[PDB]
Amino acid sequence: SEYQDGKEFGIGDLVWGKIKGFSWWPAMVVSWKATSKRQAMSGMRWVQWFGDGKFSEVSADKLVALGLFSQHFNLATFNKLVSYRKAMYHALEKARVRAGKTFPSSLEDQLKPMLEWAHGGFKPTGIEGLKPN
Ligand SMILES: C[C@H](O)CN(C[C@H](C)O)C[C@H](C)O
Repeated sequence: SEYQDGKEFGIGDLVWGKIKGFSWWPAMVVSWKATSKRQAMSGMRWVQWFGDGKFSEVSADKLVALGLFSQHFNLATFNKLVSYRKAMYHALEKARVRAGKTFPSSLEDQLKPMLEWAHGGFKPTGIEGLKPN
């Protein structure tokens, strides 16, 4: 059906997506029917960006699994842009729920254990616990 071109990533997958002149940003792969636009060209994936809920058509080669977290987390962007910090909250919150993970109980101070768990490699489940369903 949709996204049957050999290439990686399917609907529901949490991803890092790279847009021109922007840091890697966290996203979720969605089906084209959620975007009110059009089917993705073969080799592309529709994604919805965490933090602003906007849709983009991105090459499957400009996406990586959000579980590869420390490799694409941009510490400088996290320090400069409040939107990037917001996007990290919603993205990692979704990772938490899927993982079966919970954290003891502000924004910075809520991010802290989420960031550490993500940077540390999503323990104990590892990246397998970020899958959809
Ligand atoms: C979170 C905000 O949408 C930031 N990016 C800039 C965009 C051009 O508005 C987009 C994408 C998430 O990389």
